Amino acid sequence: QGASVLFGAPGAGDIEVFTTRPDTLFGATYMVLAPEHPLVDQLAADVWPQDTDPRWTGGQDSPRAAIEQYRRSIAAKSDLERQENKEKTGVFTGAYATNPVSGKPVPVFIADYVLLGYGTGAIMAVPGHDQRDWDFANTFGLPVQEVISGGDVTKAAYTGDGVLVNSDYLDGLDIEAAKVEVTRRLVKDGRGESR
Repeated sequence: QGASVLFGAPGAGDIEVFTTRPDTLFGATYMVLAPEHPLVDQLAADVWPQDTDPRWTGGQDSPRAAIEQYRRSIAAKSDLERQENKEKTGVFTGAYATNPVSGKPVPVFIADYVLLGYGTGAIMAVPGHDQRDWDFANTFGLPVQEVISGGDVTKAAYTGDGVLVNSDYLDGLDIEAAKVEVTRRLVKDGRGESR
């Protein structure tokens, strides 16, 4: 029903996520990793790229500084404290992963509501069609992309039924067919499997 999805990160191997909505993969506009994720240190960019939003930096000079300050601000928090967090916190790593189907860049964030041990340690965020993502995106200014017609993503995530849009060669497909097509492409390209 769902899918495991591998996002390529330059020079650092793969970031694995699990999603129940592989059909929304063209709508993934960012990734969120657990702050303790083993790849975070390698992903940290030398400088903030020009597309960095000042709400993503913690006010720090560099990705490394933002990451180590964030890690310290959350080190004491319990694991339910983190996962049910009503406040959205996080920082940008500077890094971009490759969308395994569309090939587009996906900025990589860390945030304490993602935890090691309770899942893959990374999620793919589709704010257009996942309310939790919509709220996190809303506080930081992350992009919000509609890929399922039928709602209004400027106001809230659309979790209902509709056909695919803004999804290249998936355009017009039913959600159930798009789920399979994305899974089969991942399998064929060695970038995931059904789960």
